[PDB]
Amino acid sequence: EAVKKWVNKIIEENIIAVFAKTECPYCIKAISILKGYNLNSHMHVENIEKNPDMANIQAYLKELTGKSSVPRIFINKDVVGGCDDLVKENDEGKLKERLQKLGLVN
Ligand SMILES: [Cs+]
Ligand SMILES: [Cs+]
Ligand SMILES: [Cs+]
Ligand SMILES: [Cs+]
Ligand SMILES: [Cs+]
Ligand SMILES: [Cs+]
Ligand SMILES: [Cs+]
Repeated sequence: EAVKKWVNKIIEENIIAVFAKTECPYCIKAISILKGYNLNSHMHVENIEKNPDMANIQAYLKELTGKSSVPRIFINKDVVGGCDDLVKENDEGKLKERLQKLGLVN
């Protein structure tokens, strides 16, 4: 219960929520893509490796998204997925549409 409530708070209190780990190139790439949209004011990055309950967190993220791997990316509580998913959305215009509907980009 405690771990799920903690993850839920991160997802629900930040429009852009990224679960990451230490020295994680696709985490770094995904976060940098998001910051390139000037999203930092509404972003939260949680390093779940530096956490005693990493496995519980990962299992819950898999229950929510289908994968336990990081990065795990949510936008307004909707599942984006990993960095490859973000790259697909970015390249195909979906990421910008998402952010426009939230008022985060013009
Ligand atoms: Cs920037
Ligand atoms: Cs951009
Ligand atoms: Cs931030
Ligand atoms: Cs532990
Ligand atoms: Cs939503
Ligand atoms: Cs783009
Ligand atoms: Cs706005």
